[PDB]
Amino acid sequence: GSSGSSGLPQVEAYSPSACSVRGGEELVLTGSNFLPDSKVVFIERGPDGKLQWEEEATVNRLQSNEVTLTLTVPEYSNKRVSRPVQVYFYVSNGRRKRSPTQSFRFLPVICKEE
Repeated sequence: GSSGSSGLPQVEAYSPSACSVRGGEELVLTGSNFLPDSKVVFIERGPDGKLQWEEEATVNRLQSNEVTLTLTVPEYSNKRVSRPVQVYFYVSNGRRKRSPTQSFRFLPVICKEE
């Protein structure tokens, strides 16, 4: 065994690229080195300088796998927004090992609805 990897969670791709502030959708995270205990939490930056957001999202283990992470996009603090918000998320694996933050954004539905 050589110095290759450190059992760290990787994120190849993620879809849908974006979603509505409402969420309540099925988000699939493509990658590898995933664990059945890993968690997916979202974060939000404030006009103060520090970010603080605790929102848990349902995780479907049945769909998720060693190289798959399926969860239910959580609800954004502010839903009645006329403008989209840029947010990020990561995966918690272990104590030191973690995943990189992905560039996400919530689009308003008040105007653009299906």
